[PDB]
Amino acid sequence: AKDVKFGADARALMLQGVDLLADAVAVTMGPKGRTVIIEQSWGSPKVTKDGVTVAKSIDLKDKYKNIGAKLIQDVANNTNEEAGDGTTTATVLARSIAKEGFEKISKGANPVEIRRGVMLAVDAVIAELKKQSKPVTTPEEIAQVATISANGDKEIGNIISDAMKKVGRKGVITVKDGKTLNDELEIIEGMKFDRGYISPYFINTSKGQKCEFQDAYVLLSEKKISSIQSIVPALEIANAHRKPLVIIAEDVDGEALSTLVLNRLKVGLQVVAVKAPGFGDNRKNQLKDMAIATGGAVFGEEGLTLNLEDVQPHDLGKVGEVIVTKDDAMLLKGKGDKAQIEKRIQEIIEQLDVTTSEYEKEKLNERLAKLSDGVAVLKVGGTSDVEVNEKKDRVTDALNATRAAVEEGIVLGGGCALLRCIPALDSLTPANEDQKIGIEIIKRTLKIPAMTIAKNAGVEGSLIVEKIMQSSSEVGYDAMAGDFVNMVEKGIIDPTKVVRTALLDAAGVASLLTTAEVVVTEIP
Amino acid sequence: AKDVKFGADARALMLQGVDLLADAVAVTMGPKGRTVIIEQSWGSPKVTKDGVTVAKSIDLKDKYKNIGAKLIQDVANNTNEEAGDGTTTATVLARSIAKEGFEKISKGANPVEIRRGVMLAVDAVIAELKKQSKPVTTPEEIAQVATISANGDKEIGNIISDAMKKVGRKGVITVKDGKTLNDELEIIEGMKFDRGYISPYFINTSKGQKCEFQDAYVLLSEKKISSIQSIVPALEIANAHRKPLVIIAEDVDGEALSTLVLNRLKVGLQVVAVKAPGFGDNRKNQLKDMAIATGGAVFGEEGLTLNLEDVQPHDLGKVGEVIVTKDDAMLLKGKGDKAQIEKRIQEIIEQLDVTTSEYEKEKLNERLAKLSDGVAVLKVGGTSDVEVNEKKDRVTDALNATRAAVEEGIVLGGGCALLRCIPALDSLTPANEDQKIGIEIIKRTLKIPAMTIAKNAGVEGSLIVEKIMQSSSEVGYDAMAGDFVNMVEKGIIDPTKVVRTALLDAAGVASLLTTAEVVVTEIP
Amino acid sequence: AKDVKFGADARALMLQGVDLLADAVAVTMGPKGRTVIIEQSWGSPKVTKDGVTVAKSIDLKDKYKNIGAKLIQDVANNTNEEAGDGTTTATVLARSIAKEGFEKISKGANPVEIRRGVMLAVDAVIAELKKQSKPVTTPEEIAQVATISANGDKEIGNIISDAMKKVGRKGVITVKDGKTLNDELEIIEGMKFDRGYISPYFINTSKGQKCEFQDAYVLLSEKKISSIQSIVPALEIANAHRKPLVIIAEDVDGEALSTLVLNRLKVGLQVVAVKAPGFGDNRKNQLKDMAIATGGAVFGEEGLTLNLEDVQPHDLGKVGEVIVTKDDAMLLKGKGDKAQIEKRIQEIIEQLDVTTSEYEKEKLNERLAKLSDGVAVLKVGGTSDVEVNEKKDRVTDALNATRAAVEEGIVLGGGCALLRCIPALDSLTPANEDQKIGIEIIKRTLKIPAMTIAKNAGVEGSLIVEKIMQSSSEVGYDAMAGDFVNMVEKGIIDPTKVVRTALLDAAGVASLLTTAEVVVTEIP
Repeated sequence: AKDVKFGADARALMLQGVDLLADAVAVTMGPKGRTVIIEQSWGSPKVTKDGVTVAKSIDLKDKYKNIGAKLIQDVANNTNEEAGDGTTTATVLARSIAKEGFEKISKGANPVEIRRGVMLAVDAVIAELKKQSKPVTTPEEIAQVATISANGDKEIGNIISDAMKKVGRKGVITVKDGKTLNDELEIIEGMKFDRGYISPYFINTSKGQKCEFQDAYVLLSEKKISSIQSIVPALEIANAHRKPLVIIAEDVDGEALSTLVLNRLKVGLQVVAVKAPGFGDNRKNQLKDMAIATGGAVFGEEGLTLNLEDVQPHDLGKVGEVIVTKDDAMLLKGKGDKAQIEKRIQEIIEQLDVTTSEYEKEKLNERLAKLSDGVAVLKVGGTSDVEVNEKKDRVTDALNATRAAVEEGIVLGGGCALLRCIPALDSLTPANEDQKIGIEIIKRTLKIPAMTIAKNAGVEGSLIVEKIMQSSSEVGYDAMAGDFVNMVEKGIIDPTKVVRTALLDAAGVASLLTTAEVVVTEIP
Repeated sequence: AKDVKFGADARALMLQGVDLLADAVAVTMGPKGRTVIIEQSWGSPKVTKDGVTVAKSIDLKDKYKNIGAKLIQDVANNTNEEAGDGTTTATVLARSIAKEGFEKISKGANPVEIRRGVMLAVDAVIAELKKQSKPVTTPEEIAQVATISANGDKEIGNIISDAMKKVGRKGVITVKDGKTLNDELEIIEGMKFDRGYISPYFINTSKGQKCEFQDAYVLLSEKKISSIQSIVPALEIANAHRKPLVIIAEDVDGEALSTLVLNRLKVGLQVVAVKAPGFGDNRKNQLKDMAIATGGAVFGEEGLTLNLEDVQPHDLGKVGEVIVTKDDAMLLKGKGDKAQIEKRIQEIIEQLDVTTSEYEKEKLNERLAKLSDGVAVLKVGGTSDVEVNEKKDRVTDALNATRAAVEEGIVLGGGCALLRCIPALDSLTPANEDQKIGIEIIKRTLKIPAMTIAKNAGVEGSLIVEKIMQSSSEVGYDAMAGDFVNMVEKGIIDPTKVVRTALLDAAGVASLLTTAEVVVTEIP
Repeated sequence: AKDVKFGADARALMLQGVDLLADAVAVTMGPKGRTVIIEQSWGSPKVTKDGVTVAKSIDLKDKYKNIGAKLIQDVANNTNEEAGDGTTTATVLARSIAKEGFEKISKGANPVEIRRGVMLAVDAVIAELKKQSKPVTTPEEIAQVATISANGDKEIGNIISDAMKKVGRKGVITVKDGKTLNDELEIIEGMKFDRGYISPYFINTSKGQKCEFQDAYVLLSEKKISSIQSIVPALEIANAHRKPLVIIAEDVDGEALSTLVLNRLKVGLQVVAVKAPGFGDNRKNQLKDMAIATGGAVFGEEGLTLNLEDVQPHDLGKVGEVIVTKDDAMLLKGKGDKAQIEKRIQEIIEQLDVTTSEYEKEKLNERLAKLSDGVAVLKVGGTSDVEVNEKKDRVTDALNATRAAVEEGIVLGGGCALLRCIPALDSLTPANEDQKIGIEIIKRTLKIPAMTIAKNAGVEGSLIVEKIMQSSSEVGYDAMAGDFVNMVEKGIIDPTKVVRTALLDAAGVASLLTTAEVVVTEIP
């Protein structure tokens, strides 16, 4: 069956669901957040203080309150960019916008004009943030930001800055467990292509739901899986030789997905299937470049007429470690970078020298970097594995924060980045009264992050937000210290990218919640 | 589904659960505790008077009262250090702290400042205990403490003191069943590595959930299990030869865990898998030392390129008895201590003579002790097995208490160790009023252990705790005698380690119960 | 789940359960007891007048009333010593003590002091009984007691006395079915070792849950079962030859228990596994003596290096009949008492002649008796099997009563043995008022046995117990006759051992019921 609710009733039930979820995730705001205890099916309760886990583990009995809580949890789950606290701010802002918009709609207003006003002013506050963003360009600035994001550690900051300097800013830096007493940095010959899992069941490591094979071959074909019969002979090589296979192809269809998943689930396979690197003639060029660097040969459609049905291990590319995420992939070491990598780099340089268009030239530059630059492996050391594992987690978080900072900038932390945009953007001209109402809604919501951090660190946040407003453009409120200390000098900063993405996602989900007119639920 | 409670409601339900569990375990306090009858599924009821079993066997229907009772039972279960009455004191202190903190929070106070005050004063009382600890250094003192901890027996005390003197203080002493009319002490060539079970289903002995094999080989490899195919050929040697195998490797992954557990559960295997001794280059050095002492050869990654896939019984190390706990492991006898142990001890001595760093030097000293010192086997005799078994249990308890005393010290027993710290630590300066409230909470809780022992031995404990406060620093209250007898002279002492650990664990769990703001429960 | 009750509530529910069970068993007191009809699943109701069956067949719906009724039934079941009416008296005394102690605790008193007073005076009444016990030493006295215990029969008394005289007092006397018109006594060469079943499923005879094999070999090994593979080849001999095997070893582990039980349950095995005779070097010496007498050879660990894995029927000891109880075992006839029994008896005599210690000397004497003395088989005859079976039961009961009398003594019957101890033990000095209360409780309970027999034989027992108190030390109350006849002269006597054991067990179980403070029950 299907129960259909209309307008105000559906909007109220969804708002109640998001209210519950947003409160449960609001308790995790600020550097002084309070823990939340979530039960586990087997074992002791899990004590967490991060909004992502809360949002993922908050279920609702009602199907409308649940349609709202998953509508807020969907945004929390789409944050697979390892963003730092970009799911708590988004959820709190979304709940505030949705609640106030619904309240004002109930008092009489056009749900579409409200959304127009909200989006105008969200765009005006994303321009203000881009204006206020302080760039992070020099190695000294990069080191300072890395130290700030590494919980104050100086070794972590120095080792992140050195890795970035040596392998290029926004370069391919990967943290790995090390067997030494102290951290060390090394550079090896590999490349990361932007294509991850095809199904979530390929994971081979609990940590980060990642999939790793220390030494294995890769199957490069430019034709997507069309029949299961294609896969069967290839896996026979993986069984015959000790080194398993890694499948990188144009695409994978449902039949291949089911076959691989079912075979892995019981027999215990160690082979993965991932989509090819990019699209267009450039997708084929990069696939051939990967085969050339790895010593392989494309087994898809070609004039040479080489097929993957007939297994030929004379040309099976061995890469060593191969780490593939739900969104990324990496071939760390290259076999054949002795004969096939010099010729191909020279060929790419020659094609660049005959550049005809910017787009093709840019893709050629990308290929050249992919092939020549390699990747920097960051080894973290310690006295014991548990200490090493904790340090690895910390350095990975610091690296992600530093990369986010390097891509855009660093704005005042503690929720003041948004709070500083209120007074500067009173110049907007809403078209109708309802657009002005939406602008007012957004103006009021920008305070909520700072209000929540202070309600989680201090006793009252209204006075704190008033003081921050009346203070100088560089003064905020250090929740840890409890004093209005210079925000940027004291090293309380958040990447511009995180705040921008959180603000945009909250606006989008709140627009969905405020515009939705009909909800179709399955009766239980 | 998931029902989410917030703040006071969740805190009250968890407090009720811990109240129930803490009462049931409070009835077991003092040397005059009262028995508690717990039903059994099959057979007669079990009559026990120890807090550990009570805590393990106390289940709650409510899921919030249960989230609190398992939160208190989790601390009781993490006591796998054979601690004596370090689970009853911890539970009672935790319940007192949680109840009073919740009551004062309800009257209005900041849950975080209360925790800060509690932790400041718990740290001040752990410093006071370390100050008041009387060392246990000389063999005469060790013998006196052993006699006190052996229920007053002098033979047990003498045999424990002799074993400690002969095999080094905090040395490797293991009690075993003996086939003689009286106790005897012998020293043999073995070593205990600090790595126990990988899953709880490897147990082979009901007593202490331990796993023993009188004579078996050990499989030493420096590469953790990567495929099940590795295990299969190794077990074939165990089947072919009468002596089974013992697997000590870098680590064991889920696939190997499942394979071994399922094969053992039905076929009746007698092989164990345990993690390697330590981490770093030292982990490999100690693994090679174990192989050299046992006559084996490391089958993990090496330049020699020796693998465990090809079974080679010419180099299978036979150890004799092998006893592995959930947290420990022991290779009691060594085959090849005739040719491979002299060379290796000389090599370790030479490397020590060329010591470059303290950490490496300390690890070299540890290896030297492991190899040369051996272990002392303590045999307990008696007229019949049941008498021998009871004496073995008693001597094991006395040995554990003596080792705890030798590691730190011996403070007044009967709950007066903590009670003596109240008057001496009124000098703390809490930062806010709430921190003073927390200090007062801790000041009041320190009495509760002595109050409970007297409520379990006498009629009222308030007057007893007042008298102990007003009496001299050496006078307490002997619950057995019912007179304020000199505590230390009358042999009522508790290890400093036990009181310290109980006090720290109670503070931690009470902090969890007082800070927890949200509880996520699965609806039934 | 687990529902936990505390103090008075749990004590009241358990007291109600024991009240029900103790009434149902109280109706079976005295020689004039009244029958109780208990339903059977299939067939006609069973009409019984013995407390043991009542107690075993009394189940309670409540889980607390049941925790008390099984707490009283546990003592009734632990009476596997074939004690005569030592389960009815124990139950009635336990109920009286528990009820009065609980009532006085409710009025305000320390449950521990009450127990101390109860135990002091129970010890004072066990000393008084040992003082009043009249010895049974001469053959005439033994015959008189046997006639009294055989329901007055003189043939039974004479045949029991003759067997005891010929095979030594407390000697190995076993009653067996005979194929003659009248009873006959014979002496054969066998020995009974004090080790019975390892699991209750080895029973092969409904009567007395005993297990018998008329002619079978015995497997003697000094190493307990370590693997199932050990058992398999041994049973193959039992299958090949018509005579089955009997397994006597150091011990049997769970795997062997399960294997043997499951194989027996379906295939219909006729082999038993029993623990070895005693412990220590004496356990091995007696096992070797058994092998030498039976013609066997120990197959456990030895310098000869003889194992039981290789079946060798040249040295399989044949014993003839082999009767093993849950607590006892017997090898009635010996093959090889022609060559291996003279040498071994001479060896034991020589070792005795070189006696060095009393304990070793006593064990040598025990071995000498075991080997030389043999056992006396008591054959009971009759016209038909049913008559023979009834006479066998009667003579077995008389023999057990006579042995109990010979071990300690014979005190006045009809419940006056305890009743005579009240006036003589008013001299105790309880330490506190509560200890005096406990002494009063015990003083009042000692009447309850005589009070119950008279309430089961006469109309009122208060006047009867008053008259017995005011009468002479030899006068009691014959319930059958209904006259205050000389108790000892009229042949109304009970063994001192039975009264002592009943009094001790009742005190212990009542102490458990009065001290228990917490009860943990599984919710249904």
